[PDB]
Amino acid sequence: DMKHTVEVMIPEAEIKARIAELGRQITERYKDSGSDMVLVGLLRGSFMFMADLCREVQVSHEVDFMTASSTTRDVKILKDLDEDIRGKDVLIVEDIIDSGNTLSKVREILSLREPKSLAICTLLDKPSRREVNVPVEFIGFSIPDEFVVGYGIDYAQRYRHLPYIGKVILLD
Amino acid sequence: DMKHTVEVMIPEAEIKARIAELGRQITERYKDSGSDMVLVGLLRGSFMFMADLCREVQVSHEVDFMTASSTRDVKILKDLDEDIRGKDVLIVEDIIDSGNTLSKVREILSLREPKSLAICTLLDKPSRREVNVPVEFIGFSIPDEFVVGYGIDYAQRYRHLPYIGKVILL
Amino acid sequence: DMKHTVEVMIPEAEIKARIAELGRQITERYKDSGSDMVLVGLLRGSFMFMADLCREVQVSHEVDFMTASSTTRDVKILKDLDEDIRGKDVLIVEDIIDSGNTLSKVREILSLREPKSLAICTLLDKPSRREVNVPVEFIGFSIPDEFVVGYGIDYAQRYRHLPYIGKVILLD
Amino acid sequence: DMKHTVEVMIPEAEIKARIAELGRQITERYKDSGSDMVLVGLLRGSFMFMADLCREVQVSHEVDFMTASSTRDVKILKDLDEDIRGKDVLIVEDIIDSGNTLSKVREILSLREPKSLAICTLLDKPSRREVNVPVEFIGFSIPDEFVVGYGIDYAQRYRHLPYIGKVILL
Ligand SMILES: O=c1[nH]cnc2c1ncn2CCN(CCO/C=C/P(=O)(O)O)CCP(=O)(O)O
Ligand SMILES: O=c1[nH]cnc2c1ncn2CCN(CCO/C=C/P(=O)(O)O)CCP(=O)(O)O
Ligand SMILES: O=c1[nH]cnc2c1ncn2CCN(CCO/C=C/P(=O)(O)O)CCP(=O)(O)O
Ligand SMILES: O=c1[nH]cnc2c1ncn2CCN(CCO/C=C/P(=O)(O)O)CCP(=O)(O)O
Ligand SMILES: [Mg+2]
Ligand SMILES: [Mg+2]
Ligand SMILES: [Mg+2]
Ligand SMILES: [Mg+2]
Repeated sequence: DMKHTVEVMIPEAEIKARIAELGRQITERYKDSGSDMVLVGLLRGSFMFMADLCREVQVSHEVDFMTASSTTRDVKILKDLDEDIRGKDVLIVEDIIDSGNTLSKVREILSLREPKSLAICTLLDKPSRREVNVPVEFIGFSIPDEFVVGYGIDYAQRYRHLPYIGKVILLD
Repeated sequence: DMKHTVEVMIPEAEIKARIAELGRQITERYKDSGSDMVLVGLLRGSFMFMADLCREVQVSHEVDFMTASSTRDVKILKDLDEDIRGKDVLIVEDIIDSGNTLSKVREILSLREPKSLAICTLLDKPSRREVNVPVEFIGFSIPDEFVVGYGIDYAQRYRHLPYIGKVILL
Repeated sequence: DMKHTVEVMIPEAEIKARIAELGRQITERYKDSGSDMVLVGLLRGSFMFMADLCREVQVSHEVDFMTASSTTRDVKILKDLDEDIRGKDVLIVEDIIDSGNTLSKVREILSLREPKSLAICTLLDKPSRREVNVPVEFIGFSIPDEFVVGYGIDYAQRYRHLPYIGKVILLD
Repeated sequence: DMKHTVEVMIPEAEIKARIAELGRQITERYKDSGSDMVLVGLLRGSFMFMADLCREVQVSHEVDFMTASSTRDVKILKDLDEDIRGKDVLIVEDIIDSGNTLSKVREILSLREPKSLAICTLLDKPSRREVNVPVEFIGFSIPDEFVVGYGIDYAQRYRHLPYIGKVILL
């Protein structure tokens, strides 16, 4: 609840072009696999990324969602997957990777269900804040240490509906 | 699951154009409210529709989701993350049909006393209606066809199609 | 996290005797009903009350649980019922009624599913704190305006395992 | 559901006496820990066992529950309310059997890095074992009988029985 403004960091056209490329890369890697494929989105902030990405993934797959959230608290599952992922190619879809804490644990949890393969695709990556070494196979943008909003990403539950990635700039 | 094929019914160009008009309507309806706004999507089928629609709504709003049980009781597998009391709420569904689940969800959310409560569905099947629930914003009125795509699935398939396709049985 | 002590308000034997009586009353009211019966416990604090009460209810019924919780926030469902309650005699089982806010909303939610009948059984009632008129058909004890612990009821996640109802007394 | 009847296998007197001994064992094991303790019950079948057991544990602990999906994937319908990192955790189940669900639940909880992780089951069926999961505290070892009562159900019936009964088919 602080006075601020929003400046564009990644224009709408830039995102669409990038996701189009991500789609080609993901398609190329999973096109020859004989197993089923699942895209797992991490609610709440990844609904928009998922919607645009899966339309660019030219491979027959399923779409599922799970909801997790963390002083230093445990990563708990508020909403689990609807479908089973055992023996399937699973691609986790996240909006942004900050410290890597949450996504590290989520990958550990899903790995217990023994999928055929397990990979991560995040739209934004903020490497300056990384605290845990987590392998990310697909990254849309590596971004500076700014607090970003838009495209499903929020600031105090605000600005999710923005078609672009903006950065919050404080005043005073 | 049966031997089948899928052909285009509503191209993504026509879906995009229709959602643009929906966004203008919603914006017109809620611009001068003053109260906080929130779009509530019913997972899973409404995630893609939500992503495109909320980008066409030129009004400051929040985005939330809930997952309902899908006769049997409508139970909540995942509730909303935020409150809706005193807010303008627009329920976002992929397809209204029998009216059952959407009628129960509206009743549940009404108990939390929001300022207003409306429903926006991408597809509507007027014929299959069993409960007369009011829908304010409808994308397409379709006959009783087996449709997939744009979040709508058939045995967990075709959710990721950018278009609304019709399933042809063989 | 304040220095305190715990004094007995309702001894273990007093509770057991009271629940035994509650069991007789509940049995008498639902023994002649031709429909199925469900006892719905509100997690987390009502697990112990439920366990002792249902053993005193001499009527063939089911046991289910749901988890709800509320400035002035909405009552949300964190865990819903496993089974359907439509056309069934439903008895809500709660540990304690303070303001009545939560239980008022929960009763409204369950009523939407159109059960044959809907009633509330709480172990403790604190009438001095009531803010909403909610009908409670069965009450174990009406208690003074004390902060109670034990028998599933906690203070900072502590003292749930106490076989008696105690009251927290602050020091200094 | 079939035509049947239920007779007593383990009277509530013997259940109570056994849980008293379990409480002494658990108390002995965890008295000098110093770290926070928490009993985790697997709903629904373990609520009655939890209520009687935790009252017999003379060590300051917390009480939590989780609900797991019950081959198919073990999914979490309801997670724990509190954290278990650095704490002594005792999973409380009504009956260990094939070992499947309890093995997965233990793996999931282990990721949260608790100080210790043990399992306490009221009933054990050694014969039906498919996954060798270590159980530290066992109430009764029983043969492969169809048992109900004390939280254990048969088509959502007999959960409220104070005793362990055997189902006799007709
Ligand atoms: O710049 C930011 N803007 C908004 N949120 C930010 C930002 N950086 C981290 N976060 C929080 C992201 N968190 C959680 C954000 O995802 C959930 C979004 P919401 O459900 O709307 O609160 C994950 C970071 P990590 O994987 O390192 O644990
Ligand atoms: O033609 C169809 N194709 C695919 N699905 C169809 C069709 N008609 C109804 N449905 C499903 C209708 N359902 C869809 C519910 O949407 C939930 C999305 P999901 O979580 O993937 O099952 C609701 C019927 P009502 O709201 O009237 O109670
Ligand atoms: O004396 C008390 N000791 C502990 N808790 C107390 C007490 N009074 C109210 N509460 C809180 C009870 N609340 C919630 C307690 O139930 C849930 C227990 P937990 O899940 O362990 O936090 C309900 C009161 P109302 O129906 O008026 O909304
Ligand atoms: O003889 C039996 N009577 C009734 N139930 C029985 C019996 N054997 C196993 N079960 C069920 C075993 N289940 C019980 C799981 O408990 C969950 C309680 P609920 O939520 O009521 O289904 C687990 C088997 P495992 O842990 O080895 O994977
Ligand atoms: Mg995220
Ligand atoms: Mg739908
Ligand atoms: Mg309560
Ligand atoms: Mg069990």
